[PDB]
Amino acid sequence: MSSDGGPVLGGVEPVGNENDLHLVDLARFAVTEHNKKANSLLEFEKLVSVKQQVVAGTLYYFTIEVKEGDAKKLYEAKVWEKPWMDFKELQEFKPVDASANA
Repeated sequence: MSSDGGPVLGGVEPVGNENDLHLVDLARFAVTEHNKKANSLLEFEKLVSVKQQVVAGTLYYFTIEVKEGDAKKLYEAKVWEKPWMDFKELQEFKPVDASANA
């Protein structure tokens, strides 16, 4: 006995458990989509975790790791899907190699 209101009450929530086929789909999708317009470049190894943010839709910060060429690191796969209209579109899945501040 325990239930009241949706399992949502905030934003930026940590998650993971590849057990969620959907979650992985996003990360695995990124590498794919990317390999499409990039004719491939790296080799996805697996998924570490994934977050979720609420805004103009449904955002998820996937933190997977892939071995690029002769290297290995983690790429932040960010996807934006919409249930109200069952949609989705890869935003970018990379460790974001850039440093700035203003």
